[PDB]
Amino acid sequence: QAVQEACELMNQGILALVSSIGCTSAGSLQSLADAMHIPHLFIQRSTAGTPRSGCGLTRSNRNDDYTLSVRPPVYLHDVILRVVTEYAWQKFIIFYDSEYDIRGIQEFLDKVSQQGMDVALQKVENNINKMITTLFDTMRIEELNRY
Amino acid sequence: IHIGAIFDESAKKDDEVFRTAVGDLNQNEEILQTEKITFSVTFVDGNNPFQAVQEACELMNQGILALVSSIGCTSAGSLQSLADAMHIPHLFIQRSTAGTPRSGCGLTRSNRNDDYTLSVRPPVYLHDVILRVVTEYAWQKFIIFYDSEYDIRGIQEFLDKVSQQGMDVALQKVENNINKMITTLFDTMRIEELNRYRDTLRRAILVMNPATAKSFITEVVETNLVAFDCHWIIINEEINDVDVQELVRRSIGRLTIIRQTFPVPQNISQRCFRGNHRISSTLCDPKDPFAQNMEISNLYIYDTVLLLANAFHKKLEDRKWHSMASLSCIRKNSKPWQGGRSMLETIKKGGVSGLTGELEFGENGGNPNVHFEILGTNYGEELGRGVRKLGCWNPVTGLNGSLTDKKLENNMRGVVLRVVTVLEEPFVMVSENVLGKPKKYQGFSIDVLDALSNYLGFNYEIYVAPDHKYGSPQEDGTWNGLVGELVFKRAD
Repeated sequence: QAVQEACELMNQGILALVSSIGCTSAGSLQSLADAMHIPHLFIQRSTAGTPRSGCGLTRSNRNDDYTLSVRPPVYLHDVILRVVTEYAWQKFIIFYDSEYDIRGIQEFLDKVSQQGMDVALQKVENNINKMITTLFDTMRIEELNRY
Repeated sequence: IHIGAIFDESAKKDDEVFRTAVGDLNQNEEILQTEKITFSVTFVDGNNPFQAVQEACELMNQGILALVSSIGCTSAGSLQSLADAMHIPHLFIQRSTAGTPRSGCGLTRSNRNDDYTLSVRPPVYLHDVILRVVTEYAWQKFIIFYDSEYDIRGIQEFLDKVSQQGMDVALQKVENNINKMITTLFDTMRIEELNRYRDTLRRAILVMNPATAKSFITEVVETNLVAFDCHWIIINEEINDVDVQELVRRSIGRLTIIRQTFPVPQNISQRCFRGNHRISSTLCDPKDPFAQNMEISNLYIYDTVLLLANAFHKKLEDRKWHSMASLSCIRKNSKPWQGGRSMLETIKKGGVSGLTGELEFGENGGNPNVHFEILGTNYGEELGRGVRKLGCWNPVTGLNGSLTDKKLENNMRGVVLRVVTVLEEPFVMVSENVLGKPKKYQGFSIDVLDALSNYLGFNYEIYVAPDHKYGSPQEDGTWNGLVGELVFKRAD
């Protein structure tokens, strides 16, 4: 539908196409600009305020890309890493909300692996009380104290 | 009858097996008796979703009962949201880079419509296998290595549950050039950091395509990052017996190899038929060396065309048959076809006993019928790099068997063993006889023998040594007495 509207905008005639949209459609509008060669100014958005991850979508290497990604590439991993590094941490748990495109942790974990720190990673459910009582259903005292 | 088929220039094996499946199914005696399956030949750059949409729209202009594709997730999603505008059924045979473990595409696709895409390969369920394997080994620390192609949204729920197990993890990107990666890790890390990395590699999980896994394992061996001082796990759907035996050749330490299995006739030679239904031995018999060189997407394509043939036959049997609509895209006449949704329903309620077993779809349109098989290394003096089936996993039963029985044991339950004894109070006494034969025994030695027989479950055949003496050597090399019966091996 976003591609169909962009094509109707091209039928109206435009110098460039803006979007403010999710990756799921952003890559299709990119493929449209890859066929139509109309510029595509892409602004990314995310649900529920969940942190942003680069779309990383499968797009051709054979041709120039008309996508102008206005929100920047993922820098967040070094921002995490500087804080994790300064406090002399050796063990931590990552948490993410149920909507997170968890791929934004990737190079952070790659750089912590070179430091070797102990990691854990977990979803936080939309019912946190149900999740924590699922801990009581799934952990012993020894598990809960290691947690 | 007409079907849309779309493939990447690298996915030609799927077109070739679509043609092979049409070649078999046009010879079927009972399914589509009056009809033939057909498609218009097409190839695209799988990384140009607009070209794929353009071809799918041209196929739906030609008119099709369903669309089939095997293509990258952005293209598959563009075909999905096209089917959301067209209501033509889309059947998606997922593939991944070199066979990297199959995370789903898992698009945020709008809930405003029923999902007209049916994923013929099942949702992600490897994660609970990895969880139950780690729960067997109880690893207090381990590492996950995933390739740059794997979407960690597959291991996501495995990580979540391991967190709910309170056990530590490590992770790193395996780059497309393992040689550059590992030489960088040697040349640039601190000495203690490299020791931590090697020690962390002693408990490790591979989540990468076979060619990349084979590279990582080989480079680890040539560099000797770790050796037999490790326990490793490898899991994928695509691990044929040749790739099993090559991973057993390349891998090191004690290894778990976890691979898909299917609801099919257990004996391989039976799998080529389902009564009057018949399949070519070029596909159905993975005892054929060529069939061992198939890719599993071949099987899912074949089962997809079988499914569509049976759905069309059911639509004929239902007398629901009607002439196809002609549809168009990005035009003010563009609207969906109700007959497309009717075929979607006929596929979703329909099903077939394919080479991947019974093929059907859940409420979300994923195939539910996942199963896994577990092999592993069993080193032994008869075997060297021995291998045996350690178990299986499915969500119905969890892990079948155990990964940790150590080895085969000489456990003696139900064995019959021949025993010799001699009298001495309170060590050994005899208290009943029949036909000149001792029959009942007691005393501390016999009490210990009774405890042994009770726990180990073997039955004894005690006799008193026939010369009753405690044994002494004869000069001819024979032995008498209690010892003699053992030296002669008359008693065990």
